[PDB]
Amino acid sequence: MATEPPKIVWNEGKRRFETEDHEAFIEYKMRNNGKVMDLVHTYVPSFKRGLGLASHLCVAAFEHASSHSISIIPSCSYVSDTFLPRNPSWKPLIHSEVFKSSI
Repeated sequence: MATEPPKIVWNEGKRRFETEDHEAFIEYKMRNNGKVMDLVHTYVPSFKRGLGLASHLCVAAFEHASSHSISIIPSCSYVSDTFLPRNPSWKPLIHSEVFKSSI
């Protein structure tokens, strides 16, 4: 069901998700005492630049917060701007997209 070809590892020490390559990772921090997850820095090597993986890292933080009923703010908004209009499933977590569709 949720078997991703990539193996995105969670580093709770760095509060980050690292792909099967570990060179691509997504960071975040839980703001407001842990009510809002600030998704910080989506990165991916040359091998998987425009393969979606970078955005999947951002989505991994979505999957984490959504299931735990947490809110999110993506500084990864490169993902948010293009990807979130592509899959508007994470609006209930964040603003909506990069920044718009919000106050």
